[PDB]
Amino acid sequence: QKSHKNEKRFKCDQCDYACRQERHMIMHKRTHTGEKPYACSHCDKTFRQKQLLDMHFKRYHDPNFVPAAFVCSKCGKTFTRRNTMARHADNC
DNA sequence: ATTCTTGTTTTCATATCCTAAAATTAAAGGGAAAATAAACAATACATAACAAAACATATAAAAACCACCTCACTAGCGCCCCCTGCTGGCCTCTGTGGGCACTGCAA
Ligand SMILES: [Zn+2]
Ligand SMILES: [Zn+2]
Ligand SMILES: [Zn+2]
Repeated sequence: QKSHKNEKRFKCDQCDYACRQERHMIMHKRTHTGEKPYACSHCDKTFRQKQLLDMHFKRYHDPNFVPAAFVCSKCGKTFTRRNTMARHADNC
């Protein structure tokens, strides 16, 4: 098992992607064989993956969405994604 | 005158006594061979005395037998680690389970 320890332990039958964890195999499988049994309580949307889209539910319906400012350096403009702040800060 | 009894001496007679010669017979004397007895001497048997041998008692002299002591062996039970292996938690290092943020792709 030291061969399999901290490696791509679980192969996928349909495609050659591999993940270390089983949970990843169940989520990966649902994309190939569409089950999407997770459903926002306020809209029609049916989600494949777990509570990240339950976070969809939360935010799409909660007026307390509160987008984290995440202010940069001197210019100070706000962006919703970390990679954007790092790239624009490198030359700001 | 004649006849008849009775008493007393005489004398034969017949048994007895005495006497002496024979014969004889038993005593008695002597010669001699047995012969019992007796005096003395020798042998054998029995009794008594002396000396020695045999028997019985005491004593002690090795000596044998029995009982006690003692110096070991034989059992005995702890005693004390000691070593070795399993066992039952214990804990921490990998490793089993999972939530979730993150990204690359292609709309
Ligand atoms: Zn697959
Ligand atoms: Zn919703
Ligand atoms: Zn800036």
